[PDB]
Amino acid sequence: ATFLIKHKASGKFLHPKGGSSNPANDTNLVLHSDIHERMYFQFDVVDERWGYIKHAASGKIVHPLGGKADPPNETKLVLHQDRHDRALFAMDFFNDNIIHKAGKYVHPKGGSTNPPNETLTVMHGDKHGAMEFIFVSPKNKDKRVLVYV
Amino acid sequence: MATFLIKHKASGKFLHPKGGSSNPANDTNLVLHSDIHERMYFQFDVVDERWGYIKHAASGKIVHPLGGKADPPNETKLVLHQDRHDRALFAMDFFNDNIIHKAGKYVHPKGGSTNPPNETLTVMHGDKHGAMEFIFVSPKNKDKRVLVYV
Ligand SMILES: CC(=O)N[C@@H]1[C@@H](O)[C@@H](O)[C@@H](CO)O[C@@H]1O
Ligand SMILES: CC(=O)N[C@@H]1[C@@H](O)[C@@H](O)[C@@H](CO)O[C@@H]1O
Ligand SMILES: CC(=O)N[C@@H]1[C@@H](O)[C@@H](O)[C@@H](CO)O[C@@H]1O
Ligand SMILES: CC(=O)N[C@@H]1[C@@H](O)[C@@H](O)[C@@H](CO)O[C@@H]1O
Ligand SMILES: CC(=O)N[C@@H]1[C@@H](O)[C@@H](O)[C@@H](CO)O[C@@H]1O
Ligand SMILES: CC(=O)N[C@@H]1[C@@H](O)[C@@H](O)[C@@H](CO)O[C@@H]1O
Repeated sequence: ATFLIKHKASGKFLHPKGGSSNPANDTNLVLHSDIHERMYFQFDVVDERWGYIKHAASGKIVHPLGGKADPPNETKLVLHQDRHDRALFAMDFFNDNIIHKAGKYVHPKGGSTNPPNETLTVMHGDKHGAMEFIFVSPKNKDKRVLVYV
Repeated sequence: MATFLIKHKASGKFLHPKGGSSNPANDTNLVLHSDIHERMYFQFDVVDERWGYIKHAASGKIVHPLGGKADPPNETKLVLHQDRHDRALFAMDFFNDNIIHKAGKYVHPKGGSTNPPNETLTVMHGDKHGAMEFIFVSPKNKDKRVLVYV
């Protein structure tokens, strides 16, 4: 499956900063309003719920910056080519969030309900409406799609 | 496609057709029972994103509210039936650990016990609590969660 990662409260989407089809390692993941093929994602299942969030255009995957196992609050999210267990996430399409292996969630930095374009994404333990995400068709940004297949 | 056991989280019992047949009759009740064997394996056939059919692997019959109504009341029994239609849609919530019908009620053991005895019937009920939690596990390791959506 190929999908968009849509911030529920704002309707903005996860992008590599700059929108490249081949972002460098450690490129930040931001929120931005635009839809294009360089903000499509895939999900590579590794173990049941756990897997890699894959930037479709480049094949790089989402990491906490630095690849720490138990990233603290405010750790930036980036793309990197490496595959390892510290880049495992789950796509909770029931509670509408993205959870890292060590139990924190993807947030817009600052936790706004309407983050501006280019807002950084970070890890944070809190749960609230401004950390919800839904996973939608590139063809219809309101149509949820199953990311596990 | 993924084959799995439907395990009542609190008790460790599993969903079975009552009687354990490879070919249960239509409207056979779904019960909880401790045994593990190929006649209590399930599969999930995705229809629309989260929604799909919970399929008894041996027979090909799927889980329905008895009588097949769109918005079944509390205490509606769960059964197997061959028919495929939109009143037999469920989602396998492997994050909250529950089985939810399209109209919003959950699979429960009748009475809501943490340790239901073997042969306890399953029903639909809107309440949420620990005794309506289910996990979806490997036939080869009843403690290993498996992805049912594949
Ligand atoms: C014109 C152009 O490529 N625009 C993109 C935009 O669509 C978005 O992807 C953004 C993310 O930081 O990077 C660029 O500015
Ligand atoms: C050597 C080493 O630890 N490499 C990791 C790399 O694997 C990736 O996780 C990256 C994410 O920012 O952080 C580090 O550079
Ligand atoms: C009080 C408040 O809004 N807190 C939020 C917190 O919940 C989390 O979303 C964080 C992400 O950077 O941004 C804020 O600090
Ligand atoms: C020997 C045998 O298949 N026994 C089964 C048991 O395993 C269980 O499936 C039960 C469910 O009502 O039906 C039978 O008693
Ligand atoms: C004619 C009619 O409603 N048939 C339904 C059938 O499709 C199935 O849903 C069954 C489940 O117990 O309930 C009824 O018999
Ligand atoms: C126990 C209790 O107060 N309520 C439960 C309810 O939550 C549900 O589990 C139902 C299923 O038949 O069994 C009881 O009525």
